[PDB]
Amino acid sequence: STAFFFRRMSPADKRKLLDELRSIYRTIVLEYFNTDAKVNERIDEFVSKAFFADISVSQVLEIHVELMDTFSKQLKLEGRSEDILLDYRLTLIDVIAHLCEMYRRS
Amino acid sequence: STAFFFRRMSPADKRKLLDELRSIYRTIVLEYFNTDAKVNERIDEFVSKAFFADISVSQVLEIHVELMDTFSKQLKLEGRSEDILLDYRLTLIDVIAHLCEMYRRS
Repeated sequence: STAFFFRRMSPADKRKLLDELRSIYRTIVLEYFNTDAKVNERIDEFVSKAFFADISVSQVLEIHVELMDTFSKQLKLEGRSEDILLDYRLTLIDVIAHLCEMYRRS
Repeated sequence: STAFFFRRMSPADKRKLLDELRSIYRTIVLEYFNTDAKVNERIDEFVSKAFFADISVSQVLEIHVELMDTFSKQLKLEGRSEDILLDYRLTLIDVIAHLCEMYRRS
């Protein structure tokens, strides 16, 4: 069980890892729904690092919500224009599903 | 690893188990967003049975999509009225997240 080993080796201060995971999740969102982009590689990278870091599913959702807020602020979305982001609920399911399958298949 | 044991013991024909999982997921959807209902108990029941049955995350998504289709047919939803169902994407995240945490914490 590499999960066991990664849990054993995971640092008390996960802030740097969380920063890296945020950065990867940003690229996933930017690349999702888009053809010709390999969001598949980026999702694998996120899942691999999340598994390595032994973060909780709550922390994954937290990263997603942080990024949705960030994009809203960056694009100056007001009121109902925030709805352009709603389809990224599919991105979140995709990421959590792939993390679940990582834990299930090893 | 009970996951190991459940995989070992899981039947080749999972049709009866899938039927039971569909029935539970139906009650989850009906109870979700609703206060005074303990959808928490029903979600735990689904996750427990999914773990026991060793079904894939694809099969969980398949059950969700089957049920959304069923509710649409039962309520005679046409066109844009199907959008009343979109908030159940949150239900699906909730269920897959809880399944992921089941694999992660044991």
